[PDB]
Amino acid sequence: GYTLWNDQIVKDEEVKIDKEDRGYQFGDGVYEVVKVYNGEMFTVNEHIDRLYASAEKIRITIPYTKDKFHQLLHELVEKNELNTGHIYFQVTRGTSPRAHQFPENTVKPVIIGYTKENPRPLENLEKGVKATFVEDIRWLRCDIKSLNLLGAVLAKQEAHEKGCYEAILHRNNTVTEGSSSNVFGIKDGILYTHPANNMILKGITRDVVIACANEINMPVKEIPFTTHEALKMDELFVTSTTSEITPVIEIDGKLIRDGKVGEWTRKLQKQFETKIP
Amino acid sequence: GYTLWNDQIVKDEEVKIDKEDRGYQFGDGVYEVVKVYNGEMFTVNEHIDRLYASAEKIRITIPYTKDKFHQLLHELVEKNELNTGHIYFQVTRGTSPRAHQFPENTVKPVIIGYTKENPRPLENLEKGVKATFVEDIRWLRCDIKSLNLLGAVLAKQEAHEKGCYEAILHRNNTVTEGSSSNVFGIKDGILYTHPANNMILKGITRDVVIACANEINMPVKEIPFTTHEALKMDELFVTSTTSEITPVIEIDGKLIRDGKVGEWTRKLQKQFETKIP
Ligand SMILES: Cc1ncc(COP(=O)(O)O)c(CNC2CONC2=O)c1O
Ligand SMILES: Cc1ncc(COP(=O)(O)O)c(CNC2CONC2=O)c1O
Repeated sequence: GYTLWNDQIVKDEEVKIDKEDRGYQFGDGVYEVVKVYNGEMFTVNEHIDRLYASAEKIRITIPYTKDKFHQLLHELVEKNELNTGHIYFQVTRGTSPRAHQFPENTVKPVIIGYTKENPRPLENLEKGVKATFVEDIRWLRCDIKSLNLLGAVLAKQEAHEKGCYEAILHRNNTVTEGSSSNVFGIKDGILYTHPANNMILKGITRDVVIACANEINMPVKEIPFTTHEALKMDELFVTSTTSEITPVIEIDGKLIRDGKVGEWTRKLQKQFETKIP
Repeated sequence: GYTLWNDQIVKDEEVKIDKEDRGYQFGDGVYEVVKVYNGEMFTVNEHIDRLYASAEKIRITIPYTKDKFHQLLHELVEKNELNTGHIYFQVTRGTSPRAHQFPENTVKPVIIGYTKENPRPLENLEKGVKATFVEDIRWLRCDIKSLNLLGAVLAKQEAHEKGCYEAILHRNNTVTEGSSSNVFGIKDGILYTHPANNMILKGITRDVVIACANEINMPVKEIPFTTHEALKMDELFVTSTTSEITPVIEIDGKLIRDGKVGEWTRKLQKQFETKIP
C-alpha cells in the first residue's frame, strides 16, 4: 500500500528509517490512531488536536498546519482505499547525531502514517471480555501520548498470557486505565471514571462516552475507585479508538455482578452508535 | 563508515530500518555504550553481560552467544579504524505488524551498532561541572537499560537550557541518579550512593568506582540521600561510560563546599586511570 512520509505519499517499499531517528533511539515522539468507518474518519479533528497537544508538551514543532495535516490524512485514506479500519500516524523529533538533549532547531521532524483494514470487534461488544489487574509501573506523564510504551506492552502481554483481553492498571490499588484503553464503572446508574490528570491518557472515546452519558441524563462522577471497589461494581467497561465500548464481565476469575452486560452499558453503546458515520 | 546490522558489518548506506520495528513504535528494546581507548575496548564483557540481562528482563532472546557479539564489536572497531570514542549498540524485539503484545516467536530481533570518535572530556574532568535538580518522573523499572528514554531527554534538556551539564534526578526528595549518569556523594571520607534497585541503573562505571574505593581503603555505604543532604556533602560527582568520573561543583547556584574538585574525587580519578587501556 502507500505510506505518508512527511508530506509525500509513497509506496511502502520506498520508506526507510535512519538509525539515528530520535523515535528509534529515545522513543522521542508522539502518535495517534483514528478509526475509519466506511471511508469516513471518526472524530478526526479531536485526534489532530491531541496530536498537536502531545507534540507541544514535549516541545516538538510540527511543520505543517492542522489543515494541511488533515488534507494529508484524507489523501492517505483515498489512495489506500480504506473502508473500515484505522490510520496510524506518528511524529518524532527527527534525525540527528545521538545526544539526549534537543538537536539544533533545523532537524525537521519525521512524520510516518499508514492504514490497516480492521472490522469492528462486534463479538467483544456483544458478549463482553475478561480482564486482569496489573500494577501500573509507567512514568508520571501518561497525559502525553508518546512512543514510550514499554510499560503498556508488558502489561498487555501479561494479560494475553492469562487468556484475558485487557490489563486494568492500578497504582497502590487505585484503578487508572487499561494498557490501551480507559476504564469506566457503573454503580446504581452512576458512571465513575478516573479524572483526567497526568495519571491517564485523556482518551477521545472516553470523552465521547461522557458526552453520551450527559445526553441520556446519566450522572457522571470523575472520581477514582479501587480494584476492590471495581469488583463491587454493577457494570464495568473499557474504551479506546479500536475497542469502542467493550464490556468487562469478569476480572481474574471473579464475575462482575452476574457476568452479563449491564442495563446502562447497553444504553451508552446505543447512544454511541448514533455518532458513528 | 560501517554499521553492525544483525550479524553482518555492512556499509551504513546499506542499513534499512522498518517503520513497524518495535523499537520505533514502542521503544521496545535495550542498549549499551562501550568506550574505546586507542583501539582497545574498556570493560567489554561487563557491558555485554548487562545487555543480555536487560533484554532478559523484557523477554527478548538475543540469537547469538556472548562470544559472537564480542568478536563482532571487535570487527566493528577494526573496520571503522576507531582510536578513542565509543560503540553504541541496541537490540529491539523486531519488526511485526503493530500490536502491543509480543509478536510470534518467529520474528528475529534487530541489532544495530556503530562507532563515533569522541575524545575524553578533559576540561570537565579537571575543572568540574554545574548540575541542576529535576524531579524524577520516569517509569519504575529504571534497572532496565531500555529505549524508553523520553524522561531522560526532557531532564537533560532542562539542564542544558539552564547552562548546566547534568540533571540530578530525585524521586520524592531522594536523589536517584542523573539523566545519563550515576550520582555519588562524599562526606567524612565515606562514599555514598543510591542502592541498585528498580529505581536506578546499576552503572558499569559505578561498579568500577566502587572497586576503586575498596582498593584505596575507602568505606562505601549504599544508602540513599535526599536533596538537602546532597547540598551538605563535601564532594559530589557523576559517573558514566563517557563522562568517566566528572566532578559536580555546583547545583542550582549552590556551591558544593568551596566549589573546587575535592580530595577523594581526585584519588578516585587517579585509581580509575590505572584501569584504562
Ligand atoms: C494508555 C491508553 N489509554 C487510553 C487510550 C484510549 O484513547 P482513545 O480513546 O483516544 O483511543 C489508549 C489508546 N491507545 C491506542 C489506540 O490504538 N493503539 C494505541 O496505542 C491508550 O494507549
Ligand atoms: C540513567 C543512567 N544511569 C546511569 C548511567 C551510567 O551507566 P554506565 O556507567 O554503565 O555508562 C547511564 C549511562 N547512559 C548512557 C551512556 O552514554 N549514553 C547513554 O545513554 C544512564 O543512562
